[PDB]
Amino acid sequence: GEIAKALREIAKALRECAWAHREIAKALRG
Amino acid sequence: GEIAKALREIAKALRECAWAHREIAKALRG
Amino acid sequence: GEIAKALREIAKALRECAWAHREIAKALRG
Amino acid sequence: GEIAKALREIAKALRECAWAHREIAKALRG
Amino acid sequence: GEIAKALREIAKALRECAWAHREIAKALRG
Amino acid sequence: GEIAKALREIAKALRECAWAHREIAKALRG
Amino acid sequence: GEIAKALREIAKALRECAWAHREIAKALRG
Repeated sequence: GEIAKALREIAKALRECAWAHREIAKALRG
Repeated sequence: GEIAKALREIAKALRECAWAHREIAKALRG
Repeated sequence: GEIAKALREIAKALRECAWAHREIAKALRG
Repeated sequence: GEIAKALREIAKALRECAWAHREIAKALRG
Repeated sequence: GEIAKALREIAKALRECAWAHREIAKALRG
Repeated sequence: GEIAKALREIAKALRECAWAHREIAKALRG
Repeated sequence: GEIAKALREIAKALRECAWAHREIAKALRG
């Protein structure tokens, strides 16, 4: 369904956010 | 549908958020 | 519909968040 | 409806988050 | 309804996030 | 219901995020 | 259901976000 697909799109964007936050943690280390 | 379209706009905004967090990581590295 | 409108409000608020995160990146570089 | 009202509460909370992120940007500038 | 109640929990959690982001701004100023 | 339970898991995850942001505010203080 | 499954993906992505924010707090402390 279109609604399920859009919700999966939201999840994908949030996994993208998480990746970026992990990069921030690494940047602060260095 | 209007609900699906709005959910897709939520995902798009979160992709913007992810892009900015990646820029934050870059600013911290540099 | 009221549900669709509310979901669009959520998306707009997240677009505000993204703008603010971009400002944080700009502040860190500057 | 209760669902629409709850979704608007989510948007309002996210607008609060954006406000705080804007404050973080200003704090970093100074 | 259970769905509305859960959405309200989501909004409340985001209000917690906003409070914490405000504390982050305050810590940066101080 | 499965949908309500999933929404409550989203809320719980966001409360975890808030806890982490509170730790960030503390870390900046120290 | 597909909608419930997608909402659970959203929750899991937020749990990834929370882990990363904790790592950010740890990096700032150290």
